Amino acid sequence: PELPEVETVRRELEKRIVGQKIISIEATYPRMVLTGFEQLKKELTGKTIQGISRRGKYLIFEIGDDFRLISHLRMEGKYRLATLDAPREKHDHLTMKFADGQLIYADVRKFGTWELISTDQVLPYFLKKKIGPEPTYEDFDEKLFREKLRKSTKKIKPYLLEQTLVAGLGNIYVDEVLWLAKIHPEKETNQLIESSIHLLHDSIIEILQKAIKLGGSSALGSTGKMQNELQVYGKTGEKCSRCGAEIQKIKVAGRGTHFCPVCQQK
DNA sequence: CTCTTTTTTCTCG
DNA sequence: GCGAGAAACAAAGA
Ligand SMILES: [Zn+2]
Repeated sequence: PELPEVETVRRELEKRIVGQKIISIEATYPRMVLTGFEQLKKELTGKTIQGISRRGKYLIFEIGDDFRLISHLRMEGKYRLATLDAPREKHDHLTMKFADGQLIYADVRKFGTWELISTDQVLPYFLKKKIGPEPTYEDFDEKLFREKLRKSTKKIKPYLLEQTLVAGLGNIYVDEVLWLAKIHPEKETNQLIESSIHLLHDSIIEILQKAIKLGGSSALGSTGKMQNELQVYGKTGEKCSRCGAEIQKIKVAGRGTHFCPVCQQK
């Protein structure tokens, strides 16, 4: 789950669970609640879900007057809305039970996290994480982006993955964006010229907007269509749609990295 | 059997 | 401060 998938889950949850009173909460893996599971159970039992927001790849449940449950799905987390009599599945860890169904969180690798904080702690929480701007025309200012790139000698793919230039890209969309903007993932950012930075900035907004519209790439979220539009990620050895070269895969700062060697000149 | 592969945040030098 | 590497964890493939 990168930002488009997290947004897809957000929208689905907004439609289905807003207004629901939480009747009980149970955990088979309480250690993934970083603020303390029994504390969360005591605070949130009986409260009503008022909204669901998102910041970068983080989901934010708005519960009761002043609670915010910040949920990160990391690599494999999945939510589903199930009947109250639904059978347990192996990697289910937490559930919020409502009167007419339950929201279950599963995560094979156990990396995902829940943290309960108050409303007035949300903005500080994200400042402390140093998360950069949302990828929208309004919030993602190209001028600061350009200045940050000009001053760094980091490589472009790992710098984009830091979430500090702009929030929301992970391995799939970083590789897709760099192919679309014709930039090689190992390019040192201080080597990018103004026109390439402008194409990169717009391509980040466009590609994530597109992915959100198509319901993300593939429980909640499972209906996505963006996977059918990927041009490079997981396409090793297939032909680039623009130039016909084979897509290559290399390792860049520990991550699998897919690119077209003609279109993305080193 | 071993090794590699698949978001965030740490240690190490 | 930096980058390289790895850990947190589970499972599948070679
Ligand atoms: Zn190409």
